[PDB]
Amino acid sequence: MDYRQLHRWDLPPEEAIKVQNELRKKIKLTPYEGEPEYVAGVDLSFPGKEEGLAVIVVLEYPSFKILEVVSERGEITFPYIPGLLAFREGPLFLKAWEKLRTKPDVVVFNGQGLAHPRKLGIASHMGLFIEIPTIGVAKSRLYGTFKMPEDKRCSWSYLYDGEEIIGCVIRTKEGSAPIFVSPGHLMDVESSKRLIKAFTLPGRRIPEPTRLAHIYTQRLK
Ligand SMILES: [Ca+2]
Ligand SMILES: [Ca+2]
Ligand code: NA
Repeated sequence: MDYRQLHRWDLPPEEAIKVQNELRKKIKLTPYEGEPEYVAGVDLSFPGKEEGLAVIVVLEYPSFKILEVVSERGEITFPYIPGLLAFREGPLFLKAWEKLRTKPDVVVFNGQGLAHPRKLGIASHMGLFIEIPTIGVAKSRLYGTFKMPEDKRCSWSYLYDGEEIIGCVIRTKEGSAPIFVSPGHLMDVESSKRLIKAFTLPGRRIPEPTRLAHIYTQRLK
């Protein structure tokens, strides 16, 4: 699948932060109206240390039938730093993306989008490259404040940066920790909440696109 390569990846952390502060200006928080037909999820594993495997799975909606899996292996060259995840995982994701034949309507990443100290988590950053609506779904908080949702399925609360809403926290599974959902690019807070709820089956904590992408990262190892 095609994409735009907006900048080089081999930057020191200080310069990578500056890149984020320019790219954040380019995010578009627009509603996602209607229902998608094809939904992608992305996950990464590390079979060897600093050797990565990126997997993209494309699902049909609402059936969740698997339409495509792509993967790519490569060396990891940038350390994990909270807030700079894209510089670690972005390049290998894009190598998998170039192989993709099915064009998704929405892409879900393991990580934040808007809920990020510079408003450009990996989901937002990659959204700018691929120019398709994206959503970030994370298991823990990077940035923002929130009231803990009720321990009842579908309970949610907003994530705030002061008075600004940057995402939400959703109890997708009663008795389990919630998930952190934030819009990436061409997505807004209300739409990302609605879509992730639609993608998450009752009894499961994790939405089907990234749940299945994780399954394949483990199998392909
Ligand atoms: Ca951790
Ligand atoms: Ca995983
Ligand atoms: Na991942």
